[PDB]
Amino acid sequence: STGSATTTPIDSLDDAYITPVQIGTPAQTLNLDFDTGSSDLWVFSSETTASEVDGQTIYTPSKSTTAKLLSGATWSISYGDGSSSSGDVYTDTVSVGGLTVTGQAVESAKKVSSSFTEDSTIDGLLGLAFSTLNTVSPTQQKTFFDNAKASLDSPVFTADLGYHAPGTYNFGFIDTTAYTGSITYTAVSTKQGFWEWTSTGYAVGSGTFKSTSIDGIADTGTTLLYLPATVVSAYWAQVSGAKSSSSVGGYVFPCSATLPSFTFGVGSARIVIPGDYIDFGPISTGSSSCFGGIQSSAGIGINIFGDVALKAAFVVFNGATTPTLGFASK
Repeated sequence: STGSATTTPIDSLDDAYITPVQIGTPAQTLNLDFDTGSSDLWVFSSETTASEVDGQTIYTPSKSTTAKLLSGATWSISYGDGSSSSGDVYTDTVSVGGLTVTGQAVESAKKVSSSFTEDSTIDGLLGLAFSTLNTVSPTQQKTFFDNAKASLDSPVFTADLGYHAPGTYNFGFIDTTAYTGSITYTAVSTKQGFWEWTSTGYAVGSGTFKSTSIDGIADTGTTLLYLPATVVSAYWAQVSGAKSSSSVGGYVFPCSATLPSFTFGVGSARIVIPGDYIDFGPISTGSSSCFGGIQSSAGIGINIFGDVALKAAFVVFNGATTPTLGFASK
């Protein structure tokens, strides 16, 4: 089997991407944030504290003939950005782009933090990291991908995120029309539960490539590119007037700037992030200070190849017995 679904930016900045997901019988379609940095499929629901729902579409398990309470199971998750959610668990039928999993754990939110409430466009998350990170207790649950894997034509999924445009998540096949050149594969460590890999270096604009190992995670659920302070300083030094602002929470730059590109290495291959992908617009409405899309990972504890990086590539998440990651230009 295979599946193919379009993923759409939630706003004009590509702050996140939503993908329609069918849950239950008859189908209830929710728009979920596919997150290769976490491993829970959770949804706004009829159980979510009413004051914490503001415009989201909810899953109502009592209206699904295939929903079953997973008795005694609870979940609770906290994300890198400080947001959180928790609740109880159902199993139900879940379909993405025509690919169906029966008995998928659907984690129903009883509580969500303010950042989730305030984002009316995101109805929940669909985790695509390794199932070892799943938070369900006392019996850990599998991700949608882990459940689908054996049935797929090939044990892979791909992320093809657009810049200010829709893109695609495919399951079970590699669309050879969706990228240029070849796909370069690179080793993955699953030790921390992430799609963790080592970039071979970087360049800023038309500058020379610096060969240096940068360990980080491929994370579709993180908006920006978070890299070591040395790398980030070297980038922003090429933008007149750019500075790190403790009050804003990162590097800002004059909205009048033209940003240089940023290149990262994948083995001997190179992925080029155009400068415009690094512009996240005014820090507040009407400001001439703009927020940068490359930020320091210092104090996160890990480097994160988030959407800024991933949307410059066609990315293969290879879930073979020994997982690997592939990157192609597009």
